[PDB]
Amino acid sequence: VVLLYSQASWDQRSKADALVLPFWMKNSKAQEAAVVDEDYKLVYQNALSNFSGKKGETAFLFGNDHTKEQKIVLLGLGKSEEVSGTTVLEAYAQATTVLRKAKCKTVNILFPTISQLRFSVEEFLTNLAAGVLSLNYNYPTYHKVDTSLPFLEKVTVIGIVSKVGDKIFRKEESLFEGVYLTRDLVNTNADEVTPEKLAAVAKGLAGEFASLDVKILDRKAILKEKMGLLAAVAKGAAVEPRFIVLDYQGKPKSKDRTVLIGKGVTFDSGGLDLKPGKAMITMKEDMAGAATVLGIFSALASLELPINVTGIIPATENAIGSAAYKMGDVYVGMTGLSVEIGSTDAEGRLILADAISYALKYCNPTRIIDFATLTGAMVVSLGESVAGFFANNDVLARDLAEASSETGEALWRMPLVEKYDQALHSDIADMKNIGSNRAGSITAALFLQRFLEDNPVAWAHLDIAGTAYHEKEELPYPKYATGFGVRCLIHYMEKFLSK
Ligand SMILES: CC(C)C[C@H](N)C(=O)O
Ligand SMILES: [Cl-]
Ligand SMILES: [Cl-]
Ligand code: NA
Ligand code: NA
Ligand code: NA
Ligand code: NA
Ligand SMILES: [Zn+2]
Ligand SMILES: [Zn+2]
Repeated sequence: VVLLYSQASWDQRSKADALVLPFWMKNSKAQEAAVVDEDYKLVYQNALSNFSGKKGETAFLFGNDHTKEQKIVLLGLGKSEEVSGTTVLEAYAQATTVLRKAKCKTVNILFPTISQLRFSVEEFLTNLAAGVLSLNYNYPTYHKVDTSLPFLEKVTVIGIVSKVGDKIFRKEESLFEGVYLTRDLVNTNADEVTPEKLAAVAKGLAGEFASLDVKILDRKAILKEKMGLLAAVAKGAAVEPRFIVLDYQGKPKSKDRTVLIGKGVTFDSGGLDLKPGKAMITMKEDMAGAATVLGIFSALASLELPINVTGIIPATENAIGSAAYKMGDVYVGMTGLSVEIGSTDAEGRLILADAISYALKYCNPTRIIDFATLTGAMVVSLGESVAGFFANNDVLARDLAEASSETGEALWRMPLVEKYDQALHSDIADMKNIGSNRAGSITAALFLQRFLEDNPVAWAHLDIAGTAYHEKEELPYPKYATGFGVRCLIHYMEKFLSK
């Protein structure tokens, strides 16, 4: 688990497989960002003609008898006056991939000189650490013979004092243990990550942390609470649903309580409104909202933030079969709101609705933040690298946007358009579960908002349908499950709730 170390002296550093040298780009030419031993400079002179120091650019070369490390990566950081946290995070993520592909296990990273820049050492180190940790991850693999890329085992940052660097490193490492859990849960087979498995994961977290308690509802208990929207989605499933409540009481004397809700559809066939095969292929990802809540709670308990947080995960497959809930029928949530089914493939908002009602009935929330791979319309709206979110509270939205900016997990607020609430109109129910216009992400958000039933709680909804899972690898995330949102929300809670 411990990966990153600080080392003050360049001269007293230990041998490592690789050395990462930082460069700026100055007038389209590579420019050393730190003081480099002139013997090392001669070694990579050959490589400078095709390396200009553009951000994330790398050049790989071998050392010689005059260098300690026998592999050398030149890493571009871009223009020095334009250096940013996302630039640093993405550059060291890129270097991590290069190092691992070169089969390196130990790395020395020379820290640049940034004293002349308004960019702080703390911010640089935080993003260096996050970029390395993000791409030092392996998604699960099942090959008959293990084929996975080797991990980096030790990464030493040269030129910083242990006091400043190590506190940052250990914090990011504990946070990324939660990120990795999220990624593992999303990546793993849907036949393995069932609703029961999600409950077992939550029970294991509660077992591990004295600060965490858990409550698990099976199908019978879901029906006893009258959560008929979750029960309807689960009706046809061949595995039993679960409703999972995690409680972290880090500030028992405060009434301030954050409720996190994660959509846990462990496989989404679409139901009777069956998805086309090519649309169904990745649908083990449809529980990424739930996995995000679990990963946040892992980091929350490890970091021991002094705040109160409750996690709520409705979990079920959305199956097709003889007992599947019906197109055109009306189902009723636990407070009596009725929902006419326009599409069984709009099932996530149903189970979130009962979870929201549950939160308001039992958890006295100050704010509710939900996470869901909710709509295809969101991927059309904002693509795979920016997640849209909705919020009924401008402070909450501004805070989440600031946390997004500072962690590099890109969010973009979208509007809760009042004119589109009528798009959910039903003649026979409080609402339909799909809107009559084309703005599917907005009407899905407006649907969730109904379940606040005019309670004044602050609420934000993150539609991670695009960012949760990448079929094409894109910085700063691995291929497939990204873990998007875990880092952003831990930073939000630490910065805006815990002080
Ligand atoms: C026009 C499209 C929505 C058609 C789709 N196959 C459906 O009937 O649900
Ligand atoms: Cl169809
Ligand atoms: Cl708030
Ligand atoms: Na680990
Ligand atoms: Na516990
Ligand atoms: Na359809
Ligand atoms: Na995606
Ligand atoms: Zn669906
Ligand atoms: Zn779904």
